[PDB]
Amino acid sequence: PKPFVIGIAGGTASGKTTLAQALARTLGERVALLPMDHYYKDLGHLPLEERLRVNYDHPDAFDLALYLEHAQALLRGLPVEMPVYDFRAYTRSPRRTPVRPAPVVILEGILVLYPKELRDLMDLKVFVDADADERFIRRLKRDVLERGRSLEGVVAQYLEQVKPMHLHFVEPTKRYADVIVPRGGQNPVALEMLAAKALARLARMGAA
Amino acid sequence: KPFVIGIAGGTASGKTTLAQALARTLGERVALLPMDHYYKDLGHLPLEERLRVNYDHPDAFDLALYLEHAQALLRGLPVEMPVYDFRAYTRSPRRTPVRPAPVVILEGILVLYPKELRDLMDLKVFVDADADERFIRRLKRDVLERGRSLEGVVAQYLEQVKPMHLHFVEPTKRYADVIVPRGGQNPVALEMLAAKALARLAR
Ligand SMILES: Nc1ccn([C@@H]2O[C@H](CO)[C@@H](O)[C@H]2O)c(=O)n1
Ligand SMILES: Nc1ccn([C@@H]2O[C@H](CO)[C@@H](O)[C@H]2O)c(=O)n1
Repeated sequence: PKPFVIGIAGGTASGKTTLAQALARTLGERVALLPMDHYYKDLGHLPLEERLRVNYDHPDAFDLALYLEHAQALLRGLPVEMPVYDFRAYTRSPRRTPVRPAPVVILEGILVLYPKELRDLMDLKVFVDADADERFIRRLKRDVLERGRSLEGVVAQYLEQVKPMHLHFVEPTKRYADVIVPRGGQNPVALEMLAAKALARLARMGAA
Repeated sequence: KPFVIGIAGGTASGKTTLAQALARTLGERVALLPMDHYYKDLGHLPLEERLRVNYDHPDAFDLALYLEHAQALLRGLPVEMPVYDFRAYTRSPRRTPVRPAPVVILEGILVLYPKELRDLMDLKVFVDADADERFIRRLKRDVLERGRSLEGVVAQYLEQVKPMHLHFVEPTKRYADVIVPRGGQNPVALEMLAAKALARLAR
């Protein structure tokens, strides 16, 4: 049948990635996860200095056409070759990774609830919430330890782009969520609840 | 042991209608105890004094009786629930029976405030809605159902309801496992709470 389509959005470092991955792990082979943060437009032909200036928190930085195409293919029972973005080099990497069709599809990303075309594919819409100061702390650690950023560059990107875009584009999408999940990285009860809903949907698919 | 769900939120947040809708959905599988019917019996005080009482402070509630009844429901016993009269500012001399059930719902603005109540819950829900929208619903309900004047609602809201919401209610949101918006009309959140309750029922 139709998969269960779950959209999970939230600000940067809100716990949304960890929650989606945990749900994916709880369901095993019955889930396909498509992270929108790997779908930035391929601007690899542009010099680094130009890629450094792009605002990666504005909707137009994303290859929405491709993301939507992949989600639609998964919905038809077809596999897709998912792009992989290189946060260190600031470009779409040459690597790709296959994603197998499954009865539950999870679309996760800071802006997955922004485009009506994406929201119209979703059966369940989740927004993962956490205060900006706590998210900034996790973002700063993530950037310095995994993405080769300096503390100074993180502060500048955050104040000049991440925060303004979060207030203008990300936070208002919270109004479209069916449920809001706090403590996304460590919330066993909320995880069990999302899992129970998906399991009821899966049981519906096999029963007749 | 019955599955216990606590559902808090500000006044007119939609928590009451969400709590009642879950109950309909699960039929007799649910026993519901609204904490707003548990205000302390202050019938001995003069009317004028009762009108000035702050009904949004935790100490206005008869927590001892509420806790007592929650425990009795958990041991599989029925309880005699008090009924509060919002027009008369008084606990009714008559009570109403609540039968035990495998799912118990505790709902109220301050149900997540006492640790004693929180420790009893398997799932904690906070129903969120902005204060301006809640005030709109609170003003309408008070005038049409509780004999309040518009001026009376405004004074009670600014002098007590709002300050207590900011001081006691809103901070309890940090104890919730899930936050539910548009609690008065949220089909998906309802189906999801029901799905979790049925799973715990099967065990
Ligand atoms: N080249 C890039 C591309 C994206 N990002 C950050 O990734 C976050 C969304 O996952 C976004 O918040 C965005 O700031 C980044 O830091 N550098
Ligand atoms: N005699 C009373 C007792 C309670 N209340 C209001 O009931 C709300 C909680 O349901 C609380 O917000 C409280 O203000 C009221 O208006 N008058």
